[PDB]
Amino acid sequence: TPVLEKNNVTLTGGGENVTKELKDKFTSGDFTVVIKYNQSSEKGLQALFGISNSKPGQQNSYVDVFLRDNGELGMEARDTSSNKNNLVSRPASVWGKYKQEAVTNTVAVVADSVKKTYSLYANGTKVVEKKVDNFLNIKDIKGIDYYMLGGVKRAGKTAFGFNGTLENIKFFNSALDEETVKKMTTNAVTGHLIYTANDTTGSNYFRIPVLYTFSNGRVFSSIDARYGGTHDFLNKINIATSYSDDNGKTWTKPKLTLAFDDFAPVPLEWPREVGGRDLQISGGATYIDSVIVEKKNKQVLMFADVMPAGVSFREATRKDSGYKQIDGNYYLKLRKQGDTDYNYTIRENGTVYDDRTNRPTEFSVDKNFGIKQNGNYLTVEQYSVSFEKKTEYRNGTKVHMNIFYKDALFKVVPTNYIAYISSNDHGESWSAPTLLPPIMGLNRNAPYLGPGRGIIESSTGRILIPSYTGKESAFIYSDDNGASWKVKVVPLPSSWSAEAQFVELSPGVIQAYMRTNNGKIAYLTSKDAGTTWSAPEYLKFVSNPSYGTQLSIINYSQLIDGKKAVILSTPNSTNGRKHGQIWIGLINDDNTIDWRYHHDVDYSNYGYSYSTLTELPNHEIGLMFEKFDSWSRNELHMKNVVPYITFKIEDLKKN
Ligand SMILES: CC(=O)N[C@H]1[C@H]([C@H](O)[C@H](O)CO)OC(C(=O)O)=C[C@@H]1O
Repeated sequence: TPVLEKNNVTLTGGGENVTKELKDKFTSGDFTVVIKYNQSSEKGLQALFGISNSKPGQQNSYVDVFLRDNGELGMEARDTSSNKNNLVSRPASVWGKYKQEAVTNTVAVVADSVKKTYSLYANGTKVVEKKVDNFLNIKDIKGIDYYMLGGVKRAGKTAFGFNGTLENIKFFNSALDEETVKKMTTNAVTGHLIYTANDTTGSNYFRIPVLYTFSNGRVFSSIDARYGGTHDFLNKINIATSYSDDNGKTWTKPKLTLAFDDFAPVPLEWPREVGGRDLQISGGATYIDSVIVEKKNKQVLMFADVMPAGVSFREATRKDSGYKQIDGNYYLKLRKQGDTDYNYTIRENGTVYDDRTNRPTEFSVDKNFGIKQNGNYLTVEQYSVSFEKKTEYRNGTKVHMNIFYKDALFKVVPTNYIAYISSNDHGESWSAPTLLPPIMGLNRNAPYLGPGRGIIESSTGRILIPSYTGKESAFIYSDDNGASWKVKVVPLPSSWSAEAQFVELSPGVIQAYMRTNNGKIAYLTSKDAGTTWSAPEYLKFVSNPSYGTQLSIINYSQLIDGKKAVILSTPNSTNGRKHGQIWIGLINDDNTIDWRYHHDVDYSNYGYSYSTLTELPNHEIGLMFEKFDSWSRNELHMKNVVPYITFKIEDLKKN
């Protein structure tokens, strides 16, 4: 039970003195403080409460919990005369605003002198726990004599003044246990996660959300389940999915849809300290960066990049497709252990052929890229990961030997591929993966997918899938309803990571909106359903760092102000992946777009990285996004940071 509980304390920087109420309550010196609050203004560093020695000379003798204007939650515990200064925090811990209202958050700190740890909670997640050698509790700090809500009294003056309402605050004179505080901090914000740390996927981390609405009214999601922290590479990554049959109100428990089992789908506590955060899982095959489209016959397609163990965007050979052409057919090539050349091909029925004799061997490759010998699977030992400093070790479980694995008898060229799977039941079940043929040419690697959706161009029925090479756009398309694939390769002005998404403006007229390396969003126009493309133009109202970020843009089915509309989601800040905005663009008779409305998702300094939009069956808009800066090295390996939210068009008109 609490030693003090206060309510509805509204403050504009001035604080409230609770010294009488708390002096003498903290007999051990340990504490837990649970704060339900909303901010009226996010600017500046703000303390939810402060326990201090307030006398002259003692300004570095206090304990607080604080909020920053970027959503970071932290705590300090400091003592002047011993020059001890503890700081524990996690970025991207709270929400600011949502549809014009201050968001209620619930945060907590626990100081446990027996464990010498400080822990912080926010909205049902333990965002950080840190053992510190210079531990300080209230009793360790010399001359504590002032206890304040909404500030810290330093040398007779209020510092870090809070602006908002403390809805409820509880002080306890002991360290409460993990499960209790998680539960006390659960609130509405907790319910915005579709994918959560250590859910059914077994992953602690997620990136790259995709939302898509099927013609039956199902709203479908996919995501990268990233097991070895949030690194793009090297990593062990599966694609997970989850769906809603009620306009997004409730979602299925995630399922694994594309996954390799050379490593198991198990939760790892990836180190966030500078000394460990660069660590990667290096020996494991992966699927990464998903694209969803629904065909006109209602079959659903999902594409993803395929990385063999040890391969990524960084390491993949650019000068080999991994295919060989033999008698006009293209066959995936293989190198056998102990050979220097690639002497083998996978041909009809998955039969592995020795290219030197042009005869079938006793080996074959199954529909999931697993290897058999005389009809029986070959196996290898699965890896697990251990920390103490990281080890990847053989764990004694047998999985099928696979051509994408580190320990295979036959291996593919160490480059990146694309695979696609199809579903005839709106994503309850999926075919085995098909690898894309060497559409870029035999002597070039596959392109890299632009995460989000593809489209069906309405006048031709052409299926378009966005991708990029690092130097060109690669618009993968089919003119036979997905039976065969070709590509339009478009050289770009510079080395853009050209993650793109399409809209259709009018029949036969499409635009590709994409990331660049120059700070702007580019759009290229085709008036022949993607066969030829204009020179790039640039949006004038978004200004981002040079590296860029993925965007989402969709067609919307309903008129807005009497006009056909598109809806765009992007960060908009030169300071980082921040300041999420949703823009409404109304299409004019002449196919120019009037970018008439924008909505700021949260405050400007709050994190906003990869995103995905979909129109719900009821004509509201669903948004999932990375609510953190996914470029920053300081925001790596964070749990429960990819929420789902919804807007009415009337919400999006405001800002
Ligand atoms: C396949 C892959 O690596 N995709 C990643 C992509 C890529 O590395 C970059 O575009 C190279 O320039 O970058 C990012 C990113 O947050 O910036 C995330 C993607 O998942």
